[PDB]
Amino acid sequence: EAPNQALLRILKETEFKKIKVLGSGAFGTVYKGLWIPEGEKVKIPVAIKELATSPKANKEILDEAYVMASVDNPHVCRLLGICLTSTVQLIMQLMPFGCLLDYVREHKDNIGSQYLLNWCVQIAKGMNYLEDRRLVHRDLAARNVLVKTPQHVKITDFGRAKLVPIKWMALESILHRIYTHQSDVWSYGVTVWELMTFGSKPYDGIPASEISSILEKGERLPQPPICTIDVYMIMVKCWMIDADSRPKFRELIIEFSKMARDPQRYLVIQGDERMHLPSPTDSNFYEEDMDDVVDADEYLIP
Ligand SMILES: CC(C)n1cnc2cnc(Nc3ccnc(-c4cnn(S(=O)(=O)C5CC5)c4)n3)cc21
Repeated sequence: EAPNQALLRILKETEFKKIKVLGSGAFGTVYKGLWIPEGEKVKIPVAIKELATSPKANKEILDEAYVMASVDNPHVCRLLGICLTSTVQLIMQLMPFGCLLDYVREHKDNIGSQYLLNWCVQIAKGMNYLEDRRLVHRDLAARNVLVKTPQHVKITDFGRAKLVPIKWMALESILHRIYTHQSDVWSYGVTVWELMTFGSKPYDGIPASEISSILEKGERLPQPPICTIDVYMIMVKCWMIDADSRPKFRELIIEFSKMARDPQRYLVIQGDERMHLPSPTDSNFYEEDMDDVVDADEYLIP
């Protein structure tokens, strides 16, 4: 197929500064930082990811670097560069509001129908882009959707992306290790469920070994209280046995866009519209010299 002419930017250790740890886990360790390149007079807020110097960890992270450097869409996370230390770290855009899963849990009392429906549109757009680029994510979940601003989300974690999260997986994946754009659609359905429930754990308490049997019997995730039959019916279509019967991401963009034009017809939330989340038009929305600070989305290169 087509040659991948993406550029892999090697960044000097001296070009950036680690400020603090943002999070640790199975995924590794992610740090908050500032990237001050050459004599550019720019300060880019960044996130630095790394998993002992084991040859396997460097191999797996460089595989993620490959995919992350190959993507370029507003609703997908691109790699800014890599730093060749003993560990080898990924330099990415700082998403100041963290993952969407923690955001929906921590801000439920201020999340309205407009915000929820727009997130669904944005995830579908990012996902449709990955389909256009012939990439199968294989790990779409609310934990892998990061928040740049409450009005702007992006898909990340390309560590499993190809050209075990059982509770997010399509039945074909669990039983036969079959991954397609239509298996990502199933994971999209589960991600939407996580959002509408304000971060509930799918099939909470049920062990992963039971899931396969539960789905085979015809059991699916329940209808969230805020969801109209209109929104739940979409989620249900994402969880059909026949992958080709599931909607396409381009159809999910359309469906949720129509709904995002009249959000109170499709999501019933007590105290809707009166709710408000931070905006780039808010006071103190943007710790150091805020002079010369440029977001990665505005710091471009040929
Ligand atoms: C711990 C992590 C979720 N986190 C917390 N506050 C953050 C602020 N900004 C980013 N920035 C990016 C940008 C693009 N990709 C990532 C990225 C890729 N993989 N991961 S992960 O493995 O931490 C993911 C599973 C939670 C994050 N982070 C990541 C942040």
